[PDB]
Amino acid sequence: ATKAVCVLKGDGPVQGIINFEQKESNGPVKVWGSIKGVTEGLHGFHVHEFGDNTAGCTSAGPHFNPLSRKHGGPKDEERHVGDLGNVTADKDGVADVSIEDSVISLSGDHCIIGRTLVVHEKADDLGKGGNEESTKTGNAGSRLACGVIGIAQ
Amino acid sequence: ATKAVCVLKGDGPVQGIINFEQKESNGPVKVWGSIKGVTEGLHGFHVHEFGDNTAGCTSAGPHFNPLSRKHGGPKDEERHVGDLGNVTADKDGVADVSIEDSVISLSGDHCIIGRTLVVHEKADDLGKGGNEESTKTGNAGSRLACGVIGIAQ
Ligand code: MET
Ligand code: MET
Ligand SMILES: [Cu+2]
Ligand SMILES: [Zn+2]
Ligand SMILES: [Zn+2]
Ligand SMILES: [Zn+2]
Repeated sequence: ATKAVCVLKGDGPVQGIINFEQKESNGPVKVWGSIKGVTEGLHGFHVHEFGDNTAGCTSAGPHFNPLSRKHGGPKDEERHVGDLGNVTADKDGVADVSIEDSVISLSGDHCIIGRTLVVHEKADDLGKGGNEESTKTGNAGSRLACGVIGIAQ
Repeated sequence: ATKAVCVLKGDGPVQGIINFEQKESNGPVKVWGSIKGVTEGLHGFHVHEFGDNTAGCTSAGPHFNPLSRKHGGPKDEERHVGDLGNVTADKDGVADVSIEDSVISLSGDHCIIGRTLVVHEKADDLGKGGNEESTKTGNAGSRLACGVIGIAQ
């Protein structure tokens, strides 16, 4: 069993804690936790390529895309490795996150450790938005909060 | 040509940016950057095991010690992989960091990506302090600032 963790921080405050667990290196990653301080509704949720927060979340770069694919949703074959969909916030501005993903990993070439988890301003259209930007970013807008994914006990 | 980065922050005024570069698999890692808001003098400087900031720097756990050694200085055979010695701050409270180390790596089983870099309250005695804690923590005291080490562009 392999474990990772990420503390999300952004202005608001937007605060999040997200845990990752992978029982076996050829198996799925469960992702769970909570994010508070965001508006009710959908917020895009992705792994970005670099664990660089030197000048904020912008420093993380584009979606983690080791296989050079187009943007999609997590259930799509055509997706970036970092494409984890949306999290959904309630009227209290709390998003409870419960995901299982078979494409991210905590070891090997799809490893997300040392990269940045980002929660976005707007909904991710899952690449179904019918513009060029949909197939790159999902039209999810600015970066509300982020943190580097680290190895956990 | 492998690169990593770490943004150091804490509860108080301590802030830092530290860059890592490793030209060759199993070659030396160059570590450089700056830390401000610390007191004049020595501050212990180590990679801790976990990239976990859930409840701040304490969540990072002990020094990164995959080979089960005693605490030492970076120029010692007997050291933790995470043992990078001290940084030294001037009367300005600024520490300029310029380190080269052959024991840490940015790939493989000595890899520090996804782990935490910590700058301490006090000086690290490099395990020459002659008490038991010297051979464990170097007597460097509390954690003033820390960050998860991320993959950089
Ligand atoms: C079977 S437990 C629910 C799994 C959920 N996908 C998670 O984040 O862990
Ligand atoms: C030859 S350059 C000086 C090495 C120094 N240790 C560094 O971090 O780059
Ligand atoms: Cu994103
Ligand atoms: Zn994407
Ligand atoms: Zn320490
Ligand atoms: Zn040590």
